Amino acid sequence: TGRPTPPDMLDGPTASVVCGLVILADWLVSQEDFLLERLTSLPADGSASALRAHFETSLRRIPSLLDAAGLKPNGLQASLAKHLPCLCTGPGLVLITAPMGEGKTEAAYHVADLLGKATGRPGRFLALPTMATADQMHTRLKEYA
DNA sequence: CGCGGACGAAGCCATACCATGTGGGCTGTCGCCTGGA
Ligand SMILES: [Fe+3]
Repeated sequence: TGRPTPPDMLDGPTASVVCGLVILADWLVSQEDFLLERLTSLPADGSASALRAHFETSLRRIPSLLDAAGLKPNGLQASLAKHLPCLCTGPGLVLITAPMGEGKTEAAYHVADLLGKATGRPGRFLALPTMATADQMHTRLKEYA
């Protein structure tokens, strides 16, 4: 791995998220074939050369599984889009309370995505307490992004 | 009218097949008669 240095400190949450990372990679390469796939160029010995090679071949193509697995505006919108670009300095939360069916969605992904750029993470996630809303806005809201 | 005895009102509950070794305690026998010590 290149003999990394020791980190002077760590905290719980960091260890939790990176634990999700490690278990993710484990389950990742874990899948069956794989296994059978590369089950042809087995290492003959354990010297640094052969292990460097095998590790280097996984580095050659791991993204295979990655992509193979799939991984007139209203007043409110004008006021948030108007003044909010000054307040968007970093991580926080925006609680929006708009009338039913008025279009709170537009301001939701507008500000949500501007702030996503402010924090630097493209993907998002919406939790809805129904079932048909997922299957409807899944497409309704996908072809514009 | 004054009252005995009996019940009921709840707070409670609880994703990376296999094994056993142990012991010991109770019973009475003759050939009889003469001779010598
Ligand atoms: Fe593993």
